[PDB]
Amino acid sequence: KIIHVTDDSFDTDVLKADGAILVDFWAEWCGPCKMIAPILDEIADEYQGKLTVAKLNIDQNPGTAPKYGIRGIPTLLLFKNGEVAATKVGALSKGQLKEFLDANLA
Repeated sequence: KIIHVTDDSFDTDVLKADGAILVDFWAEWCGPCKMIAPILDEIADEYQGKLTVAKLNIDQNPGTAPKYGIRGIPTLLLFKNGEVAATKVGALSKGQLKEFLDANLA
């Protein structure tokens, strides 16, 4: 359900994707990241059909993050039509994520 993205499949899975894609940039050592992982799993269920959730481990895929000016994690990028539509840095509750999503999905 949650796309496992890599440095090699980013361009095709995200840039050429047709729809709204939410990309989660994390790393095993990033606590705040591990804190919102459960929330993404649930968001994928509540937004099935109008949103696709993907995740990119920066340690294993150290190339993509820099091209998008990502200065730290956790950081979420909402791609729309092949381009960044909205950005969100830091951990957040279930509510803050839904409000952010509802407002930028319309």
